[PDB]
This record gives sequence, C-alpha cells and structure tokens, in this order.
Amino acid sequence: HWGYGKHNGPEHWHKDFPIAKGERQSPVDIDTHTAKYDPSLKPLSVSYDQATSLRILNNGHAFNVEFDDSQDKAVLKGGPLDGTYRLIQFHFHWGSLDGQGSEHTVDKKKYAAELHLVHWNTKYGDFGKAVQQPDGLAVLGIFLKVGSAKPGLQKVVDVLDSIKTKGKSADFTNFDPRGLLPESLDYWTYPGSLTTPPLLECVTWIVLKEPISVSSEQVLKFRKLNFNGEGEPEELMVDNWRPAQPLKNRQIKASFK
Ligand SMILES: NS(=O)(=O)[C@@H]1O[C@H](CO)[C@H](O[C@H]2O[C@H](CO)[C@H](O)[C@H](O)[C@H]2O)[C@H](O)[C@H]1O
Ligand SMILES: [Zn+2]
Repeated sequence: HWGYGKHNGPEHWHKDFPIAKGERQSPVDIDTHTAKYDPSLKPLSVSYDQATSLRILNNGHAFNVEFDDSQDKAVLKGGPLDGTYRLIQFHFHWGSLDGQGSEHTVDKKKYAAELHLVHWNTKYGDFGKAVQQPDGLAVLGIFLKVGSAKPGLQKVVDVLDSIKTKGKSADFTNFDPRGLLPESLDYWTYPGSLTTPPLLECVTWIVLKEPISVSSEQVLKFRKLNFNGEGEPEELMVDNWRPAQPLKNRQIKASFK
C-alpha cells in the first residue's frame, strides 16, 4: 500500500485517492504576507485538563498517542470553530535532517518536525462519521525546531525503543499534552484535508505561529523508529511528511497582526 518512498510516496497517492488533487488539500504553504488578520476570530480554547491518554502505537507511517474520547475530557473550542471538538490522538511528521520534516511551511521555511493534535466534532457522534463532514475535524498543528529540550516530550521519547516496528504498541497512560504547547496561542487557520490517505477534506487546520523547541537528541530518537514490521529489512522512519499543496480557492486567516 501507500507510504513515503520513491515508489509509494506522495506523488503516487492520487492513483488510489484521486481527492489528492482536490479542492481543499493539505498541507499548504503559509504566506504570512497574504494571510488576513481577522479581528473577529475568538480566542482559541484548549481544555486538556482531563485528558486521558491510553496507548502509543507504531502504525508503520508514524506513531499515535491515543486518548479516551468516550466523554468530553480534552476539547478544542473557540477561534474559528463552532461547537466542541474532542481530542482523539496526536502524532508527528519529521525529517531525516533538521532542515526538513514539517508539512506546512511558513514563507517556504520547512521546520524539523510538525506535531498534529487531532480533534473530531462531537455534533457527529463518532470519528468515522466526522471524517465525512466538511467541518468534522480540527487539527492543531505545532512546529518543532531544534534547540533546547522539551521536557514535556521526554516521556514520549523514552517509550519509543518499545514500539520500534509497525504494529507494536505500549501502554501510555497519564500523559499530559499541555506539555507540548508553546506560550502563545496565535494561529493561522484555513479549511483543508487529512495529509495522509484517504486524504479526506474534513479538516479545519489551526496552525500555531510559535514553534516549540526540542533537543537534537529528542528528534534523533524519532528517527530511530521503523517503517517496517518486526524481523523485516530496516527502513528508518524518516521524512514521513507530505509536501505543500496548491492553496487554490482558499484564504488563510490570522488571529494576530
Ligand atoms: N496528518 S493527519 O492528522 O491529517 C492524519 O489523519 C488521520 C487522523 O485523522 C490518521 O489517523 C490515525 O489515527 C486516526 C484517528 O483515530 C484513524 O483512526 C487512522 O486509522 C489512523 O491512521 C493519521 O495518523 C494522520 O497522519
Ligand atoms: Zn499529521
């Protein structure tokens, strides 16, 4: 099936997933000088106080930290969003080197990695139903650059030896995602899609202006992960990011001047 190499990567996806060339695909380049400040965007509201993490999983494309979304525990509201979006999982996209790895770009700048915190609109009852709606998902995108360590990431970095290969997972309870946020909640927002197949155009993207810093030793451990399953030839999990796609008939709004 699909992945990130020469033969199965982002240039091939359209063959099985023709929406890949669609109206509202992600990621995109964020041109800071074309984005329109919108004084009527409400403040963004991140409520991760009661967040219940369960498990970390290597799915052969990335690793997912999954949350209990059986009630309104950790939710995203405000900003450009209507109603409540429940957190289900976060994951990253990262590079083989520090100059690449993020999906969105800022004035063409690629960051070392990009965090995605994935939320579904509760008005739709479950995740499977929400992916089928234009306002079904809200994903909070946060850029990572390399510098000093993010202490709130270290617990994630430590568990990765135990989920090296596709299909492995470990228990991952009592992890707090507020430790992955920057100080500022300033953001750009546009309507878009999942950046992995099935590339469903159901996402309101909220991309934070301010990056988090991670140590070099922290990203190096991401890069020690494996695309392959146990006992297969080693393909390092690196460069699992889709490049930027045409903006087309869309506007990126900024929460800030
Ligand atoms: N990069 S992304 O956030 O657009 C992309 O979207 C999917 C999530 O909506 C995908 O999901 C993984 O976890 C979800 C949520 O439960 C699904 O169940 C799916 O089967 C699983 O792959 C990607 O992980 C993510 O890259
Ligand atoms: Zn993602």
